[PDB]
Amino acid sequence: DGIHNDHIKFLLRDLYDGKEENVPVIEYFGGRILKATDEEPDIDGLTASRDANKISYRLSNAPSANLPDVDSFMQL
Repeated sequence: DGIHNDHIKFLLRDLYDGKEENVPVIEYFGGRILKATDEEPDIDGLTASRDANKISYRLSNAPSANLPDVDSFMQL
């Protein structure tokens, strides 16, 4: 603990001005996010739509074989 806190304190004083307010905050400390400058779904077989009520994701019903990841699909 001590060795972690001397680090946050070292780190605060060094890049935050002692200002605890200058420290970003998140919901839960997990993975990082890849911020999109686009934010537009350029994916095959997938169509994307949205109101302020509902975001619609529909995968193609084409017999043909093309679809996004199981990974990409769970990012979105």
